[PDB]
Amino acid sequence: LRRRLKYFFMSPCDKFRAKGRKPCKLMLQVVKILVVTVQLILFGLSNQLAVTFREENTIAFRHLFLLGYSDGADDTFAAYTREQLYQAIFHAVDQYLALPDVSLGRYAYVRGGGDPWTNGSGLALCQRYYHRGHVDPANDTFDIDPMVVTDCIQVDPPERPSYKNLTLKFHKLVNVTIHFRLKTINLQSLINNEIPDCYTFSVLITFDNKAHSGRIPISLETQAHIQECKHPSVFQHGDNSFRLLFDVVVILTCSLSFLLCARSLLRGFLLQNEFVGFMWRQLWERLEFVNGWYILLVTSDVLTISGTIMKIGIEAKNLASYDVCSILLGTSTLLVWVGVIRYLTFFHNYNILIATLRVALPSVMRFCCCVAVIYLGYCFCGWIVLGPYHVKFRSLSMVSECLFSLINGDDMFVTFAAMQAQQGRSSLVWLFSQLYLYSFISLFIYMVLSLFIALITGAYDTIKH
Amino acid sequence: LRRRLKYFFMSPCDKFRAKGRKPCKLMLQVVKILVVTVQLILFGLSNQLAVTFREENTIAFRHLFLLGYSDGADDTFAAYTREQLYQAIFHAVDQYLALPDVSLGRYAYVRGGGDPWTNGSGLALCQRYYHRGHVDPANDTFDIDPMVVTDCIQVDPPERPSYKNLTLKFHKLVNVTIHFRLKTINLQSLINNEIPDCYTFSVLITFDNKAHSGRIPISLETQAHIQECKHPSVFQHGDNSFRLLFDVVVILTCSLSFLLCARSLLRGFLLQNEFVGFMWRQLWERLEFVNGWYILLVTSDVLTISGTIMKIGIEAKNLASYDVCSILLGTSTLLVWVGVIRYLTFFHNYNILIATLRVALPSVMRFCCCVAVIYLGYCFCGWIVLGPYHVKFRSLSMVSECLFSLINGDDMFVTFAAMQAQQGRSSLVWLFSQLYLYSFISLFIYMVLSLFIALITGAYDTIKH
Amino acid sequence: LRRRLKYFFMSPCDKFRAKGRKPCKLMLQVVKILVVTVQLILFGLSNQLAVTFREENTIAFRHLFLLGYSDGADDTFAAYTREQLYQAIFHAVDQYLALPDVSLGRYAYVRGGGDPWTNGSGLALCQRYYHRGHVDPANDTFDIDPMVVTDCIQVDPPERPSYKNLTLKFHKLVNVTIHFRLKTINLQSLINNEIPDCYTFSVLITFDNKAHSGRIPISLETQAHIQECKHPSVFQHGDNSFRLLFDVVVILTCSLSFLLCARSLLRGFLLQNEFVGFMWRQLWERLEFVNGWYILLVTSDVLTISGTIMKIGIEAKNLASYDVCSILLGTSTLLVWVGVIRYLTFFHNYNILIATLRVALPSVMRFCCCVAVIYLGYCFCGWIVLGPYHVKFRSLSMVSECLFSLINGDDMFVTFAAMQAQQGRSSLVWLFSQLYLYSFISLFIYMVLSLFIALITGAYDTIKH
Amino acid sequence: LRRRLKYFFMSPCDKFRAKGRKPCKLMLQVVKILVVTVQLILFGLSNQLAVTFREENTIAFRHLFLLGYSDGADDTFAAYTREQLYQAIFHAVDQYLALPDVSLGRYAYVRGGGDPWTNGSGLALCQRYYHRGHVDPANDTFDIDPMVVTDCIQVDPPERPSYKNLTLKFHKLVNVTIHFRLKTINLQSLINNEIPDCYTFSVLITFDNKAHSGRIPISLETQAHIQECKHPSVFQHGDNSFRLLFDVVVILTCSLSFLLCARSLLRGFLLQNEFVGFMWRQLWERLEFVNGWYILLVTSDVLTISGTIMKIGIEAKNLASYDVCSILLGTSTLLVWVGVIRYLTFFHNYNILIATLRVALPSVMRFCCCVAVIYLGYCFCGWIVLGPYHVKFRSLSMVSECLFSLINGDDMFVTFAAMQAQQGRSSLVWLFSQLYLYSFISLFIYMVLSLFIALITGAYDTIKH
Ligand SMILES: CN(C)S(=O)(=O)c1ccc(S(=O)(=O)Nc2cccc(Cl)c2N2CCCCC2)cc1
Ligand SMILES: CN(C)S(=O)(=O)c1ccc(S(=O)(=O)Nc2cccc(Cl)c2N2CCCCC2)cc1
Ligand SMILES: CN(C)S(=O)(=O)c1ccc(S(=O)(=O)Nc2cccc(Cl)c2N2CCCCC2)cc1
Ligand SMILES: CN(C)S(=O)(=O)c1ccc(S(=O)(=O)Nc2cccc(Cl)c2N2CCCCC2)cc1
Repeated sequence: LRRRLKYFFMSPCDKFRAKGRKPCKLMLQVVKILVVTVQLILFGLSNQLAVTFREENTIAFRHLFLLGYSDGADDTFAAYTREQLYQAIFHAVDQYLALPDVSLGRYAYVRGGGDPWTNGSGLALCQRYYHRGHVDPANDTFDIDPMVVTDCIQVDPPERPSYKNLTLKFHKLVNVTIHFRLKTINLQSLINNEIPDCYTFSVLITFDNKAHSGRIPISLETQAHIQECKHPSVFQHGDNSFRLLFDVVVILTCSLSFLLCARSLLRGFLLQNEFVGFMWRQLWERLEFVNGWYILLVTSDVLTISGTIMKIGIEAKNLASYDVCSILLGTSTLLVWVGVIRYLTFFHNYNILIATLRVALPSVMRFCCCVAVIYLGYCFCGWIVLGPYHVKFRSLSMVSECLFSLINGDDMFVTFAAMQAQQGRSSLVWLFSQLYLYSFISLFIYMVLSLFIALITGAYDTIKH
Repeated sequence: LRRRLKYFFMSPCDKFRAKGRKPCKLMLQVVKILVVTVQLILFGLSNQLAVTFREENTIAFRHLFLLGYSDGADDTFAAYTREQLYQAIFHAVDQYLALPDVSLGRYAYVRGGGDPWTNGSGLALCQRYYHRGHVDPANDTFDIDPMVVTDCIQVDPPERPSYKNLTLKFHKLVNVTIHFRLKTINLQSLINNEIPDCYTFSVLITFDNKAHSGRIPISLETQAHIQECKHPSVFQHGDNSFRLLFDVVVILTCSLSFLLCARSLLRGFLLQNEFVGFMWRQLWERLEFVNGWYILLVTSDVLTISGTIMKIGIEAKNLASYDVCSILLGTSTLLVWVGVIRYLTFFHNYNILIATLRVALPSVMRFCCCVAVIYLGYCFCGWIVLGPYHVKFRSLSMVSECLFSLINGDDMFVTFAAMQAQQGRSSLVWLFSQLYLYSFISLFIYMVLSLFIALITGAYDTIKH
Repeated sequence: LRRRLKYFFMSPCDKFRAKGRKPCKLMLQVVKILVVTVQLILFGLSNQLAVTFREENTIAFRHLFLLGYSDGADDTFAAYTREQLYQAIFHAVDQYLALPDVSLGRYAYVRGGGDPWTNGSGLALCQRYYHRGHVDPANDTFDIDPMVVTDCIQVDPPERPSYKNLTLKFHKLVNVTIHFRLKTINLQSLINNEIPDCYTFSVLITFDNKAHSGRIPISLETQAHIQECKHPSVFQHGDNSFRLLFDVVVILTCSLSFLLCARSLLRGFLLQNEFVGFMWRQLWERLEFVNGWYILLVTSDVLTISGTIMKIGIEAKNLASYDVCSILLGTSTLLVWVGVIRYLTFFHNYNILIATLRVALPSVMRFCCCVAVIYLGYCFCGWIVLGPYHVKFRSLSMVSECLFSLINGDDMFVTFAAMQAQQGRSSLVWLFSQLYLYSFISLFIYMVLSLFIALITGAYDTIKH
Repeated sequence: LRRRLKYFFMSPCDKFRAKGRKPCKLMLQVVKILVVTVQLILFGLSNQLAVTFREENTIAFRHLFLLGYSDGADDTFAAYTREQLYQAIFHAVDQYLALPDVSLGRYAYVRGGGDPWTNGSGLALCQRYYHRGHVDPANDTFDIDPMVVTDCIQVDPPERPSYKNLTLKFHKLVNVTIHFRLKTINLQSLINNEIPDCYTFSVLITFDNKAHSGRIPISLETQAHIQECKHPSVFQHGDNSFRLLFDVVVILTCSLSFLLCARSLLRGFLLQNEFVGFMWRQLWERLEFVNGWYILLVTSDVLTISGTIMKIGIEAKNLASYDVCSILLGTSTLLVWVGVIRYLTFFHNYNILIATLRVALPSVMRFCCCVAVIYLGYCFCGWIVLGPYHVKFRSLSMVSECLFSLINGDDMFVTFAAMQAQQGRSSLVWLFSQLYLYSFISLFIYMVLSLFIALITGAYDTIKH
């Protein structure tokens, strides 16, 4: 029983010395490191193809339909005169009508079946304005009914083998939007021997006048919908037997690993039950009886199996979720690579990181319990006060990123100098920004981070003795 | 009496064990954390609306009135020929006269009632020059009377249901300025259900020839003056009863918290007086009798109350001070979030930061007493010497920011390379910059910051034992 | 024998005290420091000339042959309409045909003798397309044979004392490439008194349609082939006797140093053999009998000799491998400068770095054995998942550089903000990027790097006592 | 005698306790801190005026005379066709001839009296080419005589109340340069009440064809020569009695401080002599008898006096050396501010920095003796090898700056990614750059800097006990 515990907690090498047992688990892990990473790279090929197709098509759409658009300046691209706005709208519609003989890609028109489009309509030109707006800055009066009324113009694609009478209602205009859909085939998914899928891009061009500030920003956004094409033909394409068989091999390897890990977990549970019965005959250690590396391994096994099933679906053309498949496979690869420290824990010369973390975690958790309220106060204050003026405080996640980078001494002078323009106008906000940044930087770089590192190194000093 | 001191210095949990007292103060603080942050976000909505309106209107004005202006290049935008200057001025005036049928926003003209404008004048075209200037570089002579004479041209807005004869006097010109005012309504303050305010933008276009260097920079600045509109009408607007009631709720919560904190402070003062009388019967500790977290809490309470009153005024349209209101509310939110460490001080496992700071503060103050004179010497020297040549040393605050960023290892190579242009011309200044930067960086990163962190970590080592 | 060991392990100064022996080895090293660095600089002159000629010629070719090309934007330079593509191609060919009377450099045409060019052809205009492509996005069908067929047009340079009928086959176009060669003489290799070499630039202009996304990027790449000119004449050029004699001097100095170092190594081997025989009469220390600074010195000697031979070949016009010669000479210079710490090892006040490294190396190796699997897991995951979306994760080496910079707190906010565009589209990938970056930064800056520095400083603390 | 030593080494406060002596030296230092800084700022005003005039005039000259010049792109501005070069040259000459009626500044022409200009010539148009050049890349031959022949065209300014026949000899052209001088008056030196000086700008426009690579960069450089104008007149200018009297006050304060410091030094020398005589009756401590703060104070006094004399000369219009005056005054201000630590040395609670440095200096010097050879090897290798390819390794000072910034973790990813272009072409150089950067960063950030900080903190630990 005590020798049973000895055997159960023995290292793999001394286990092999004891019973001449070849570490089948270790061999499975070693081959798992290679198979999971190879599968991740092979999937990454197709993921790159799909993302590249989407992004390059969006860039081509911007250059085709936005008048005067240049690379960069996706923001700071607006209309400032009525003639500029009219020219932008009419250029977008004209380029839509002239696509098939001016574009470098081959696109197909989608006749209306959806929300803005009527039957036969390919492009919907909608302007939205207040139901009743009497804006008169001269007499400081306005009688406004802020109910948005939508007025759409339907444009039919030319049939080859009205929209220019648009009055825009500038004083109460909310926004002008252009909706159309384009079908295209991802032919680049042919160097990878996968067959080309059929894509449908839903293009939305927005002329945003919600601020009513005399500046109307213009943006173009696309949504891509992948689906299989109808009875396609590729000359001597062949099969992807190798890809399918490798996916099956990865599935089987991860299944064997999962089964062995679950068997070891259940054996440890039975031994824990027997030992607690022994003690009763004669609750923070019975949990210590359990192996957390096996929890990590089973989590990684289920992640890899889910990712491989999703990838098989993607290659069989049913489920087009490249982001989900990539996230699953990448997380499983990371956990698989991390899980080899398990065989460095026994040596006591190689597990310095693991032992130091195990000792340092509670103190770090309490220190974080305090630093969290400090950090959240600073985040909320910075967000709300400096957000309208600072480009790095626009949203809460952006504020968190900026402050976390400042703690590590990144972009400090840029953060300071993004308010030199406000030094002259809103000098009070500029002075508040100075005090806020100086206080946060001093307190967190010099007082808090020092104590964090001190806790970690003190735990290391405890471990090494 | 000693048990009275025991009770007075007991933690909240042991206080509840002692007298079964529910920590009403703690409950008030907990709900205060939520109410103050929610109020800060709700105010931030309107603050964002106002700041966005101002900035976007200024950008639209720049693009409308500055000839050849593009986004970016707010600096490095100048005239270099007489024809360029004349075209810029005439384009600005022509765009002013053509606004109502070319701009995307709706603006109203303001007839003259102020400093540069006469009765009926909307735009004032003023050039300023020396009273008598005879500049003759050929004979190296000049008879100059440097009294600035102002010559203004008044332009009346077109009345719909002379300025081109401007001689500019280039050889003694000081500056040319264009003044006009525009009224507009912030209609975007309607998605927030607040009613639109009436704004008046005072636009100033400056053609600055003060350097007399053949380059005349052009800039546009605006001042926005918010006021309520006259008898406006919004169809089914409703009230902001919820906003007003939540402001009242925040006020009442902060008032209760302030009253409890002041009661505890006065009780502690009475106990201190009683104890000192006891000692006299039988001055750095009687102050220690006092709670600094209650000082922080009362400061936060008064800040929150002032901010809420100002916000109520803003929503009632009387006081338009968004920067002051935002600064008050953000500072109060930061202090409110910081004030929960007060309940982590008792545990002795969570107040590592507070104890380390309490021990480390005096040594840090003395070390700063020395490093302050070192830092100020470096700041003044850098400012005056490298200011004309370095873009990051233009002003004293900018020098302080640059040096503080250099201490944290930020923008080091950019700071070094901003003088590669001066390596060839003013090689002496380039060499001085090299020595200055190397010396400052070495001395402060390696000698001073190391001792600062050493003081803080030594105080931590004192605390943890 | 023991006094023999004393003499063999004595420092140079005490050796001179013992036998009055002038350290000829030390003198050779001292003069070697100067000769190797001077030779490296002298070679760097010619290396700079050659690299400058190549790069400036490539820039001139880009500006000459790429229509609408501006400095910068080597990427983000593409065609988006059929007319743009045709104009770019025809402009490239027209500039090729008009070079000799429009270019600022003097170039010669190379009639065809190679792969794309026929006899007499100077420029080859090749378009590549699928052998059979029936792309029809309207019916979601395609009958494709993905065998690339090449169609080349041959252009003959004008003879001074057809290509415009190009149909491009857009729907199945793979790429369009322009191949031509230009000969020129590097006249700038005359201020260095070396004679001008004759260069042949092979220019390749690519119009890449492999993505079939409606955007065709355009790039220009050149390959330079250096060779000696036929019977050139420079008036009173003179010889490079000084350069050749200095190369011979460097060779002789390094040869003497190599001979002395090998003699000392063989003497140490003989002494080790004698001592081990002594012990046998009476395996990790017999290797310690050996001097690793002499291994470093012989490696540096052979590197310097190889580099000098290659440099002599370069100046004698036979072997044009400037990159190989520069790498050899620079590595030898670095090792030569490093090799003077050998005379600081004896003092025990100056070899703190060497002793600390000697003590700290094994623990660092084991810690790296663990951190390597952690780092590789993170690298693979980041590469495959964030590569399509993040500009700093495009390739595996780029991922390694990005993560290594993040460990040192560089470009943190830029890395975080390169996904704000994906926050809206692919919010799942944006959230994964947030978690990935936060986890990696925390774990490696705060836990791993702290323990690395702790190991190094603990080894130092061991040494200093 | 021993009480004499007690008095001589007593602190100022205990000296005042001893003999009731008011610290006149301390009072002089305190007023010196203010007077020197005020003088530095007052001089910085005029220094800023002069530097601003020079730089803005150079910018105006660039925009006036360089065809197609835009802000930025001072580099990457070149000609690539013969027509571009001719148009640039002719535009420069035409703008020179049309200055007085197109420029915004008032300039005067300088008829020839110097090197390139003949009598009456204002502009010299010189082209330089090889004396005999027969460049023939077709036959791989050239008969060249590399003696530069200069051919200048003289242009006379128009007389108001030939250069277009320029043949450029492209195949053997070395460079084309345009020389002319312009006189102007710095009128901005009138808001400071200093009178305007007369400036003479020597403009040099270079068309550099030294590389013979088909790309000819174009640059403009100016040299400014300040001198007093002839009998100028400013209406009611007044005197600068205040400035002169304040300069005299600074001179007198620094003179009194210097006299007291030298008296104390000589008294200490006499006491040292007496003590050594005492010891002889009964050499590293007799130097310790001396005060280094008095050496620093006398250095600062002589620097301030020299700077004030130079500033008086500048304001009296004799010596125009603003860079020298600024460097002297700024260095003196820095030393003056540093010299107050002298009164914090006695307290033993405020001189932690000084004591730590005094203890740590020798070990730091030896560690630097080793790290210096390591750093120099890396600097030379990086310079010569990566210089032609990396933008941050172009010169030796730039290499030193880049490596020093890398040690502090600055611009790491930018330094890594400046070779992604060379990954494809010169992959060997790219791989060498990878190895070089990784090795340098690891060795210096993790091994060397750690031991440097360890030495400094160990000296602090010695001091604090
Ligand atoms: C950055 N330093 C180590 S710090 O200055 O000492 C510090 C700052 C902020 C907190 S936190 O409680 O607010 N949590 C938090 C918030 C944002 C980003 C992150 Cl990664 C964190 N983590 C810190 C590491 C453990 C996991 C949580 C704690 C310490
Ligand atoms: C940056 N390091 C910790 S440092 O190199 O050791 C150091 C530098 C400068 C001084 S200072 O006396 O001049 N004060 C000062 C000046 C500018 C910005 C700031 Cl935040 C400060 N504060 C330092 C932290 C406490 C509050 C004051 C002291 C230490
Ligand atoms: C950066 N820190 C010191 S670290 O966070 O503690 C750390 C990170 C990564 C590893 S590694 O095992 O993966 N090796 C590795 C991978 C990429 C670049 C480099 Cl230079 C290395 N070297 C680290 C220094 C010794 C030589 C190898 C180890 C420590
Ligand atoms: C940067 N760290 C502290 S370091 O990695 O430990 C280190 C790097 C380089 C040397 S050096 O001997 O080559 N001298 C040197 C060369 C360039 C710039 C500078 Cl500021 C220096 N100084 C270092 C501080 C004292 C004065 C000299 C020494 C230490």
